[PDB]
Amino acid sequence: YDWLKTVEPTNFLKIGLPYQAHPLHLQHATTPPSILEKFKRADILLNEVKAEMDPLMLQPETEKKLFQILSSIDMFKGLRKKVEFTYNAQIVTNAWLKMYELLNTMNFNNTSQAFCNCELPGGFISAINHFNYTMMHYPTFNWVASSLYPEDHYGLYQCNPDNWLMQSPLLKKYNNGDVTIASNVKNLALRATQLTPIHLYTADGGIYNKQEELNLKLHFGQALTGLLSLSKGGNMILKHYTLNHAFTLSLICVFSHFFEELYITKPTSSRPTNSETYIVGKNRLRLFTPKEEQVLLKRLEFFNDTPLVDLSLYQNLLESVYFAVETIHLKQQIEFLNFGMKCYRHFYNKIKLLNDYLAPKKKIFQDRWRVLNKLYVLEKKHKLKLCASH
Ligand SMILES: Nc1ncnc2c1ncn2[C@@H]1O[C@H](C[C@@H](N)CC[C@H](N)C(=O)O)[C@@H](O)[C@H]1O
Repeated sequence: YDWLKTVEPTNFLKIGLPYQAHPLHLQHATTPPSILEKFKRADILLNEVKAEMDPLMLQPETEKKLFQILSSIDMFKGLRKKVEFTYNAQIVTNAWLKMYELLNTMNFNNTSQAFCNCELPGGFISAINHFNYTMMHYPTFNWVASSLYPEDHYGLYQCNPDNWLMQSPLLKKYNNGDVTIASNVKNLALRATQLTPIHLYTADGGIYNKQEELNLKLHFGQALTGLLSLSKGGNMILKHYTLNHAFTLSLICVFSHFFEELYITKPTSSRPTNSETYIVGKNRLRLFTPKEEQVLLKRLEFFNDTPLVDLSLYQNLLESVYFAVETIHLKQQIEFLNFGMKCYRHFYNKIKLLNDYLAPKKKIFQDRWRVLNKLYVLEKKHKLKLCASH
């Protein structure tokens, strides 16, 4: 009924974090500030709403109908193919859309000398290549990349060895691109810096109750690789999830010592029903000291989830991060999860009718996106060289 015909486009969610003027102190364990119980309450609540789907997953019939309902409520379903044909875009995965929305919204000072980590399909790379040649008009776009060795579904790794920094097992002798290994992280940055200035670092790494806890070491390494290679004034983009763990918040505290601007973003192209978030750092203020490099790389070498800094020294920032969690996860994500279950209860046996109801809105939402993130045809001379088809 009416609850389907009033659904409006979501908005790009962007929450500014304060930079910390105090000197960074990498910790060598401490008592948490009280605001961490607020974060723990948010993790319990979000997992409660996420748990509302467990009954349907037990029988393969209802599990199927659920993933169709979720498919049906994906308001951006047909957009990737529309963007690909109309504007000659390449590797138009959902990450392409997310990267393109980020570039059009965050107003970076430079997107020209890019290091994309945990990538493989050039969704982020292709989007930056597309954005640079059609919007920024850099004379040439030079980029390096890495990823855990396959997969390369579009032949971007195979057709551009010069640009990829990981190694196939034929060279086991050797950086396989695994950023959970401290030796690899330092090597990746070193090779990357051997691209002379690096202006844009991006990492889309990712592996439900413990999704953030299971990705902590991955997201730690993907951030360390950027912070070891991003030049001053450069920009950083990192894929994350719930950001409720104390280690995660301490990592954000580190970011906030090295960047002029720091934002927790949630693009509309990112599914409103998932916890995926993007930490955007702008205008790198300074580089690591040799000590900061050693402590942090050692924390990865022998990893445990003890906070990296004294969280009690970052109350302002932690309140802003909670406001992000509240806005992105506790409000938006929970509302859409609830919305998906309402659709399931009323349309599990009427998938076609729900798709009919929402087809007009899907065009409105996608037309809005294309109006907000303006696209232009990418000339063939600037297409990335690809080795495979789909
Ligand atoms: N430990 C790891 N080290 C490096 N890359 C990893 C690791 N774990 C997963 N990955 C890669 O991270 C990527 C995960 C995706 N979110 C990346 C998507 C990519 N940005 C795209 O355009 O489609 C995949 O390419 C994985 O192989």
